[PDB]
Order: sequence, then structure tokens, then C-alpha cells
Amino acid sequence: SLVEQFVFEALVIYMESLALAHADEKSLGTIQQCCDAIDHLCRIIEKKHVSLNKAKKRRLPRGFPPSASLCLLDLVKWLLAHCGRPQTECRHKSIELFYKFVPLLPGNRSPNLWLKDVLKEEGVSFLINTFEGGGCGQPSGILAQPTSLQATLCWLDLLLAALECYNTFIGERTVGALQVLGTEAQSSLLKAVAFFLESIAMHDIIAAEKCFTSPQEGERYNYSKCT
Repeated sequence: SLVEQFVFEALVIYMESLALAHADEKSLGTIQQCCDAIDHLCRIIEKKHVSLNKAKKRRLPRGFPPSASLCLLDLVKWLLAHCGRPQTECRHKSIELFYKFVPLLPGNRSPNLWLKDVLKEEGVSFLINTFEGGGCGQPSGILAQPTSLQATLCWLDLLLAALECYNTFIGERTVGALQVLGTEAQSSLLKAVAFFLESIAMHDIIAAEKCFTSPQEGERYNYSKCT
């Protein structure tokens, strides 16, 4: 009864806990603890899902501020909207698990055609929902170059999350690269290429923003650049 009542809230709560752990310090092992926790969660819900497959009015989680009868598809589209997140490896685990949950839908597996049916409404919103990266979609990265080292790290790992999303999408072979390349006007990759022109392997110390070595402790900046 309680798992029918209280799981999806626990799922979302543990995923922002993991997001917070990514935000503060990814070196600590809390990531693996919550990862195995959500592993237990996904295993138990994939064992028993038909009750969750229907729309049963459950307690509203933190997400989905409108109230409705809780369904599996509800948190499906919830996690779909909750991609493109700065916590790039938290997001990576979330999207891998999501790609595993998509076939768990009763009448639908996860072929490319199902994603195309989903995408039929998302002619161009796909460029922002999955790619909030690139400078808040785009403009922040343009603004990032003039204007703050932590902000540069934020934009950098945002680009990392966006490109990881791209890698996951193309790796599943469920979507072509030309579906986003050329079809819809995206310049995040072009801005990244300009960033490699201006920053990668010569600007290892300065971001050319003129607003900011061990006194700066830019070593984690260097490691993020290498990443």
C-alpha cells in the first residue's frame, strides 16, 4: 500500500538530493549511495508497475505543481522535462535510467518511432528542453565570454551536460544527428567550437573575461577543461 502511495515522491526527492551532492562536491561517495538507492527503487517498480501504470491519485511530489491522478507516464514526462541539468552525471544516470524505463510502459517499448511520436509536438522545443545547456540554451554562453570564475565553471559544465545529452541521444540510435543538426537553428555547438578556438590549450589560466594558479586555485578549472 505505501509503495503504491509513497515512491514517486521519494524518487524525485532522492534525485534532487543527488543533484545537491553533485552541486556541492562530487568527490564524496554520497552519489553512489543514492545511486544504489534509486537502483533499488527502479528494480522494485519494474517488478510491480501495473498499479503504477494506471493513473492512481497519489501524493503530489515536489515536482508537477498541478495536482492530478499520479501515473507512470506522469513521472515519465517529468523526468523528460528534467533533463539538461547542470548536475551532469546525476543527469546522465537519470537519463540512462529513463531510457531503461521507457520500454516499461505497457503498450509502448522504446523504439525511435515512439520518440518520434513524442517529438511530433516538439518541432523546435526539443532544442531547449533537452538542450537548456549551451548558456541557458544559448545567450548566457555568449555573455559568458565577456563576463566570475565559478560562473565560467557553471557555463562550462552546462555545456558538458548538453553535449552528454547529445551523446546519449545519438548513442541510443533512437534519433539521428541531422534531426537536430540543420533542421533547427542551434549555435550552442558553434559557440563551443569558438570556445575551443579561444580557450582550449592556450587559455588554461585566463578565460579572457577580465573578471576572474593556486591563489586563484584554477586547478579544478583546468580539470573541468580537460573533462
